[PDB]
Amino acid sequence: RTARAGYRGRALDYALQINVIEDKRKFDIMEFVLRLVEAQATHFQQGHEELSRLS
Amino acid sequence: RTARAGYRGRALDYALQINVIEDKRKFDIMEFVLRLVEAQATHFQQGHEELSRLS
Repeated sequence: RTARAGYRGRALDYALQINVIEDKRKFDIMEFVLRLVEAQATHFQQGHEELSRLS
Repeated sequence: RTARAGYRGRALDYALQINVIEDKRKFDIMEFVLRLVEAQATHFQQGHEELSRLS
């Protein structure tokens, strides 16, 4: 009885974290890419202002 | 009279040729630096040109 009830409470905590990992693997990697593309892009924006005057 | 004359003749050629390299040294290396920042201007502009699509 107590073994079965506890396996089931432990099951609820594994399940819920399996949903947390699934969104964490999406959002941490999506934010990473978007931060990198965003910060690369500004360096060209600012760059070209100056280097087109240098052209 | 041979030695002295033709040494004056040899001295003039040295004079001509040093006089060419003083003007020449500055231009060629300026040209080299021209071609350096040219390729940079050309690289930031290709990357600046699609910046709107990325944004």
